[PDB]
Amino acid sequence: NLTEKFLRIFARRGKSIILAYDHGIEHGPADFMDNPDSADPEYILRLARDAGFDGVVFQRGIAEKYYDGSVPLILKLNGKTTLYNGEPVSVANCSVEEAVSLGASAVGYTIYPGSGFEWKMFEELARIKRDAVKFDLPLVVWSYPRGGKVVNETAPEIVAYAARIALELGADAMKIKYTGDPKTFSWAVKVAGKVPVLMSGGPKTKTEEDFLKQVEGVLEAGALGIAVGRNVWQRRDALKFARALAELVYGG
Amino acid sequence: NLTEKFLRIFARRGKSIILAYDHGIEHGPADFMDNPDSADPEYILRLARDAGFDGVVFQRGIAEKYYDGSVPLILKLNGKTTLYNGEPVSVANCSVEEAVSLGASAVGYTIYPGSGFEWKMFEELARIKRDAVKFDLPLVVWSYPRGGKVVNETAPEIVAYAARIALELGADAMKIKYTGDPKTFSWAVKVAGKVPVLMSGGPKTKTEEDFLKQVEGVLEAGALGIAVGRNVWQRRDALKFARALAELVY
Amino acid sequence: NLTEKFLRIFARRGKSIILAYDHGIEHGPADFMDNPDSADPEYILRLARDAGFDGVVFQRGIAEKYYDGSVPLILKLNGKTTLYNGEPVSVANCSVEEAVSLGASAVGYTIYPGSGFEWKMFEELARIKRDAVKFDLPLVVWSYPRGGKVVNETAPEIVAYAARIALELGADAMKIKYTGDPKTFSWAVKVAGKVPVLMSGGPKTKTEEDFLKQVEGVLEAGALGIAVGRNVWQRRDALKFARALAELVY
Amino acid sequence: NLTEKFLRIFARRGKSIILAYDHGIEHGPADFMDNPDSADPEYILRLARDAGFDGVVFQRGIAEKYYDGSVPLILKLNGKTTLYNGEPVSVANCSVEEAVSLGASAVGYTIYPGSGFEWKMFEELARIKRDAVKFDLPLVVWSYPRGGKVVNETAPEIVAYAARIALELGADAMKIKYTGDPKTFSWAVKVAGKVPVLMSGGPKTKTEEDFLKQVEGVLEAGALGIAVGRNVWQRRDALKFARALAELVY
Amino acid sequence: NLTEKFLRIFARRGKSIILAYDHGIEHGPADFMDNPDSADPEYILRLARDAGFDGVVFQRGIAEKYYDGSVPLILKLNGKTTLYNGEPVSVANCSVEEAVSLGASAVGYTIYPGSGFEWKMFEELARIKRDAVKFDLPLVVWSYPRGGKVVNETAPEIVAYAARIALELGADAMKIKYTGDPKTFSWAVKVAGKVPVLMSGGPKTKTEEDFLKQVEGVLEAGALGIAVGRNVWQRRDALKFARALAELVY
Repeated sequence: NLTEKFLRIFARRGKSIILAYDHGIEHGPADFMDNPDSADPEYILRLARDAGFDGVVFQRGIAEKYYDGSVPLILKLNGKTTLYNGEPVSVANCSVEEAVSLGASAVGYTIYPGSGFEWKMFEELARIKRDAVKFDLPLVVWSYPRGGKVVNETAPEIVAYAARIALELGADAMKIKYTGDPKTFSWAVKVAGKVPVLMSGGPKTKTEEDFLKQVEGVLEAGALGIAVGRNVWQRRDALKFARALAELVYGG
Repeated sequence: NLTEKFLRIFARRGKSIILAYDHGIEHGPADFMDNPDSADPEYILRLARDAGFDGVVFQRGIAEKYYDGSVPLILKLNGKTTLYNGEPVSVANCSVEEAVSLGASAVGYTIYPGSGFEWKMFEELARIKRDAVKFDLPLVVWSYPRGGKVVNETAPEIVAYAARIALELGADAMKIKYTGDPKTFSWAVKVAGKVPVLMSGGPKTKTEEDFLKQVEGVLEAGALGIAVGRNVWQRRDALKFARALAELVY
Repeated sequence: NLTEKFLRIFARRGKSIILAYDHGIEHGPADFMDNPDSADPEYILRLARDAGFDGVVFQRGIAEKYYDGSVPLILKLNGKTTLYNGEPVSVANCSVEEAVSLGASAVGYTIYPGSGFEWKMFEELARIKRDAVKFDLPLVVWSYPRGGKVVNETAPEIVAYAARIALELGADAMKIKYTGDPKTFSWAVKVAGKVPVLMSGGPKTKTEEDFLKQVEGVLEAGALGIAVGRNVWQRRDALKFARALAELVY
Repeated sequence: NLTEKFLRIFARRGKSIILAYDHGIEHGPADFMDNPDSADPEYILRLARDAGFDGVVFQRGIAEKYYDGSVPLILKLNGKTTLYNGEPVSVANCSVEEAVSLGASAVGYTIYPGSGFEWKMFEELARIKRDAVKFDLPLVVWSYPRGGKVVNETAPEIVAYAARIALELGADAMKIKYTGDPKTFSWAVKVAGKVPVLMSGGPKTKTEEDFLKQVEGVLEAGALGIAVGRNVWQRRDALKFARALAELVY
Repeated sequence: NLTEKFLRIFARRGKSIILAYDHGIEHGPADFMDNPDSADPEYILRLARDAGFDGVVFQRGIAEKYYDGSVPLILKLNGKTTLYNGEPVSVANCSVEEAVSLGASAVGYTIYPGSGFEWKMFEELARIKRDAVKFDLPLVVWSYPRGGKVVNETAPEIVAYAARIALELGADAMKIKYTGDPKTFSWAVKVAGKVPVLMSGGPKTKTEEDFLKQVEGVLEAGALGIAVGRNVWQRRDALKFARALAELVY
């Protein structure tokens, strides 16, 4: 049972905080400027360890050059850029077998339900899923409806659709966007059934209290925890705020 | 003879009812709200068992997390969403070999004849058919003409085309849309020849009686039975209505 | 020499009549209504045997469910529908190895020279040809220029091009459309060289004598014979007319 | 060194004349009418033999049915038609391994640099080149920039780009269009380096003297020789003229 | 550690100069006219060794026909032409296994982040990276954002994105465009982390001092060095200027 394996490694305290760090390919380095140490993967590993978080998310190149075994790794297999203008598509740049060789405890893959290329990602995810089972690595699916008929990615019905597709296609855990309130988010959590749900972090909020309030709602809705990037490492008080998130999530 | 195998497993009584549950990927969970337990695959397996139905249809993810061997399983290999806007296409997210491993007694695959991508699904179906034969699992084809010159999906000439194509491509059983009357639907059943036909369920009808009359016509036309989803599990009286169907079909 | 094998099996008397029955996927069942028994493949095999024809053409599904070894079989590997609107393309839904398993004495494949997808069909034919040689099954190519710059499919120069392409790509026998006169059709036959040419039957003619006169012209032009579908099985005097064709051709 | 092998087989006298005969697929049979024997591949082999030429170029189908080992063979692996209207593309209809079995001493492949599909042919050529090395058969590249920014294909800078691309991708010999003058053609020859260059024949010229003048310029420019089709076999005095070309070139 | 192997072979003195020579396919031979010996790969090898440079970059054809082991070789696996008008895409014409056979010490591959085909190059780069690791050959990525939202290829934010992408995808070393000042270029170097950066050379500058000042900025920003093509071999004083570059960099 790969969901059970995921919970043992990444949620030993009953809830989970993952520090996401695929931003270098997805958005590029501009956002690293507010807190420049954030461009150094070594800083990121130290932050996760010092805040007592459960894991980090790296692309293959960062894992090969920097990963040191100090915190559990989710190897994010696909990536795309914001420079791209076509229908949303993100293809694998790494195999599951290679992810095992790089020290990963799980693999990650993004889908964009609704995209004109939704079929390309479903076809490839099928091969990745089959390999994840073969190598006994849990599959974490980032489910982000985008393209086609999608006009509001945080609409209650779109987030609940995101959650259900990830379950149907074989995710062992998933990452989805927050709706902005615990009632509607609790429906997304419910339709995901046995597969745990992590809140996607998002752009840096206006105040720390805005983000902590969103986290409180996610937990109230029955989610497993958060996968946070910018709202930790883009802050100059990254470590102090990370430790406040830990107390909210693990203590609450 | 995989048609004979299909009939032994899914139609021991001479007719068949399958509980379809691929909705979560195909349409998303919005329809689960009317009867909120319908979002729970465990609740769906109990309903099939308790109503005395022949089978359930799950995608790979639901089968892996929830299937427990209690009712025969058709593993639906491909899936698409209603968020998608392009030419109709649905690709396999699971192999026949993996279906066998998940406890399947048959495999399912949707084609959309007429689509700009009709070739992509015929190409994949060729591989799935070869594997279904190799692993001795019957192939059930959902045949839904869509795109291209198709305007009315329930027109008699379109449903008959859907049925003939499924036979020509190697289906051991098929699922097609009802025409709305037994005479035209009997032509589709005829052109399917030795391959049995199941009626696709469709959106929840205005009354329970509206659906019962549809099923009556389907049986009069010589079809094997029904593959029903929403017209059972979207109802708050799901089990009661499911037992009325069983009495009708069997 | 796979042409020699083809002639031994399908042209023992020196000329050939093949009964074509891929119409269920290519056009759908609409035309079967004229002579309803034509929707039953069992009836098709009976017609072929009782007229003394040389072979039949089936898709994999039909061959799997109905072929009984009583008349030599050409297994048609690709198929498309008329519901499709894109640039013309037809992909294989069956392999040569599977055709051998179903009892085929030859395999068939359609190309559409000029299509925006002409590359896709040439790439797949290459794989099929290689397999046909490996399994020692003659390859019969239906050569139907369509799409791109093709405006009149029965123009003398288009039919000659169709014939030559089939030869160049490795056809062991071919099937092309009639130009409507023996002089221009004799040029298509000449440019096909050592590869024998079968006339494509086409839509049902206004009278039986119109079709017989086409056949007379085809034989005058030096063609091996005819692959006929509708002009036999769409008629209620199917057997009687089939015997008249056998009289003329043999 | 596959260039040295190519020269030993196809240029024993120091220069080369290759009789090209892929016209049947590339342009169709219309041009065979002037000298009707040109439609017959046997006549082509006799002509190359009687004239003392170095080789012939056949597609796989012609080689399989007609090639008799009497003159060295280049097997042209890819082919497209003039009926096709999309971005220029020509895919392989035969493998290198199959070419070896059919008696080829070399393989041929066309690229269209600048095409929207240039990537598709470069991707396939990589596979063909790897196999050419594996089977020890020289690779002859027909380099014909077409599509994209290309307008006039005989412009000096386009023909030089054509020659350089063929060298860079791994050609052991190449075939390119003439610029119409020896000075610009010699720059194409220079940037091709160690890889020898054959002039592409082109449409039949107004007079025999026009063609002979072109050949004189190609030789002055330092090319290896010519790959001639129409300008030999489209003539009623084909053998007489072919013998005059032999006297000039050798 | 393949970065360490790259540094040992191509940067033994602590900084690196590579002589790039994929121009023949990427741009064509027009530029070779200014200094005509530049069309001859033997001249390019002699130039790199006489100037004391660390390496040369060749496509497969040039390496097969001309490489002699005299200077370390980076085999550039993909290539496209300027004749092409679509969304930027460049596909492999050679495998890592073949590059090993041709004497390569590293392999090169270009990506165009932002292109409508960015996925096609990421998917291929995945297989190349896997093979680079298997055969123990460093992977050098040319990262040139182009297409999509990219409108200024030398903007600070774009060159930093180029560098970061190459790190994320598995490059052991990278080549990117200069921003025009050392402060913004040092941010690109920083975000590349442990992966060394080479400056892409570009079109011939108006003066030698314009290029020398760029190279001075590059070194000030902390880059490993330069991969120069035109700004050396397009000059009539190629060797003199190459020796001045070496004095500055080493």
